[PDB]
Amino acid sequence: TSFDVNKIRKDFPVLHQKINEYDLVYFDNAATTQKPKAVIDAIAQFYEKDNSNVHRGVHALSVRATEMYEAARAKVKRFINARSPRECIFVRGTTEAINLVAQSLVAPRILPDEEILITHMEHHSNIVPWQMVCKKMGCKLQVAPISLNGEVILEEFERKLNENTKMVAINYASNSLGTINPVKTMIKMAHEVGAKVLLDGAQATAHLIVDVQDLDCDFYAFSGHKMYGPTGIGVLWGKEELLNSMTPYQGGGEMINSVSFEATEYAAIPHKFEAGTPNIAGAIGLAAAIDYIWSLDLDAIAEYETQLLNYATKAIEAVKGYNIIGTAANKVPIISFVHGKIHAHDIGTILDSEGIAIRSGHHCTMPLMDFYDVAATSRISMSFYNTFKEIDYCMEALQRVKEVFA
Amino acid sequence: SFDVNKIRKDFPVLHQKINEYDLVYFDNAATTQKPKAVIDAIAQFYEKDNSNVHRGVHALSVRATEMYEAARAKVKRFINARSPRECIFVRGTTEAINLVAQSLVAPRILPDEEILITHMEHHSNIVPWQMVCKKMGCKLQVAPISLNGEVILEEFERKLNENTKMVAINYASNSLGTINPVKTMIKMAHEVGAKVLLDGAQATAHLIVDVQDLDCDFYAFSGHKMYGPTGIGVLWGKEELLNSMTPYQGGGEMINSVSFEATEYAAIPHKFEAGTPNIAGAIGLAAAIDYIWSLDLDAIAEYETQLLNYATKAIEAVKGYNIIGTAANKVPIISFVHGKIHAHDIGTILDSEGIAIRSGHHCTMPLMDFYDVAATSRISMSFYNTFKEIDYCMEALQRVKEVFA
Ligand SMILES: [Zn+2]
Ligand SMILES: [Zn+2]
Repeated sequence: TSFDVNKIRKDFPVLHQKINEYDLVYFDNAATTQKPKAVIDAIAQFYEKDNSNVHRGVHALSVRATEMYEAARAKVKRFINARSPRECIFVRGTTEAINLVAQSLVAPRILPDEEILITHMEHHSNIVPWQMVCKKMGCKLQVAPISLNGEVILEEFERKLNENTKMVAINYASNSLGTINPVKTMIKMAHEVGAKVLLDGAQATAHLIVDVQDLDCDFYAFSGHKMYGPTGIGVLWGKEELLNSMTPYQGGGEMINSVSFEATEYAAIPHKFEAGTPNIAGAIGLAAAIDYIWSLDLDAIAEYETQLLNYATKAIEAVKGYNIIGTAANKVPIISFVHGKIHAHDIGTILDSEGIAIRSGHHCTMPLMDFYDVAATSRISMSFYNTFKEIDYCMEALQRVKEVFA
Repeated sequence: SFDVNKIRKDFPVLHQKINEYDLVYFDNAATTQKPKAVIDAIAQFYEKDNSNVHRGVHALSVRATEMYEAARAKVKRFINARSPRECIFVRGTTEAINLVAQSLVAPRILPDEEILITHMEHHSNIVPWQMVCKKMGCKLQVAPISLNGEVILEEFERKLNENTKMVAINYASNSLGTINPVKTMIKMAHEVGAKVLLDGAQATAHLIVDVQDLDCDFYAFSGHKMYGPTGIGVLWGKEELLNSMTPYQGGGEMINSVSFEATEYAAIPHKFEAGTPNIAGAIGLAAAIDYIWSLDLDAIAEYETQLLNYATKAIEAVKGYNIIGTAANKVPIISFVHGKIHAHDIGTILDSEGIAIRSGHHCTMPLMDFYDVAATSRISMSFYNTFKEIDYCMEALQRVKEVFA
């Protein structure tokens, strides 16, 4: 490979520690990612130099901080190829973004004879908000099936679309399976029946170039902490005409133009959807994460992460006894797997005893676990700072897990 | 006896110039500055411990989860909650109030039933209730204030009736500085069966919070207004009430089980924390609580009262400026007006001399209407401000008078 992972790993202080006698091997990136020094420093510098509240200020630090905050929004626009920064809303995370759409677009409009369509592989954060709407409003949640290899069955997705489908909310890349779904095609199908389409981009945004104009999604949601940025910050993007037509979500300061006891007038987007003091430092840290990603080049990241995924896929199958769940043709670098006798929890615990961090559980996809007739899977989820040597060590530890239960 | 010179060394942002002038940061009611201990706690988390929390098997996840739940426990101690389970992490006071409006009040309140607030509420303790009134048909009632900036208690009591289901009241005012007699008001509200939320966004930086003694049913505050990071705040509520409320946001982490046939929700507090929480913000907030405790809130209050008294006398001695909000009990905030000079010009010219204040409506437009002004200028102080800073501010305010002589 041409990707200088040894140099890149120097940017991530957390990677250089031991877990008892063992080097940390951080293979839990789908749960959250580690941060480069550039992101940590951007947050610290904000508090050390520029901190003040944003908008409607007169003084120098407030003026500086406000332009830094709106500059972060503009960088988000460039990062996802939005038409305008006013379409880019700062939230806590993907979960809040989806709840905002569910309550501000769908709940005030959907009728009892209408439908919301999702896929079987959704994360709970792209299931529960829609279940809440259906319970209150009487509409039906429909679920498009997947095949055993972890791919959406496109013919059945199309069959579940109809003139009553008003909202389609679909996973871009799966945190459990790794599958990258053909979302541009799925969006085109959904638009043919008149539905609006939200993409859950929590995993995809760390690994692929996001272009919301090319995809033609109506909404796009992602989380900063899953893409090398701080916790507590995420983005809801939506088409301007839709966001304008939606009701506000949370109410209070900053999202109004005027408040009286006789009338309240709301602000224009994006501020319409940012109630109260925003997570100013989180937005600035997210902008630093985007700059960091761009400095590595997303094409270079994707080439290397493909090499990691291919190498680990071949290596875990060569260990013998472990079966991969999720073998789609297009994947982000995630491998879920099971053993026919050894419980997922024991795999994860024993791997951690050798410094290796994975996730063993349902990965917030309990309906997927049900589909695969398993209680849990174990999940290796990699990033561009992981290495072939780490993969080798992980496979040696998985062989020792077999030997514990020989 | 308060060693402000030593404390100021903890706040790196204070040590800079705005053009040729030392920064004088008098905008603490908008947001506060952070001590190195808080900045370092956030950086150290990302440098050493970062991982997602709960349901993890590996060392960093276990460490991060213990740190996150320990932060919740520190919040409990900080406000004297009965249990950490009652303490919910949100983005800020605004989100906390929306959560209660949507999860307690909207699913229960009937048309013509009433929500009672005071005239001095911040917009974040007005708009959520207006949203519920518009959708559910209930009625928003407003308890009046007197010209000195105090709640008129007799009229607050008069506005309470058998149909008052929710009372949401300011603890300390970001615009006036007033500290309201919330323990008495809560007793009055409970006599008619109402639940009471306290907006503690300003009070929590300046007073010892004891939710058990106040007997409020909910308490909301923001980390960034009490020396902590942005993006983190707290909703506290009585356990029995939180258990009876519907969830607010839905998704990962706040469930026990999800299927397409049935979804079972987690117990409090996790019931109300959907998706990955702001883990680093909670840890930074715990560092802010530790820092406040290291100074002692009794000592902070004594010194901040000295600052307020000194600045109140000094600005009245300048002549030409009138204080808005002269309550008997105040946090260290002075809003003021001039009869001819616009607030925007006061704030702009003060900033030209390095002095950071706020000139505007302070998210209390109905208060501005009550006082028949469009805006006020606001000095809002913290324990790292000094008498010399106050002197310089007043000299700058005299120069403003001379600009428009
Ligand atoms: Zn406002
Ligand atoms: Zn979950």
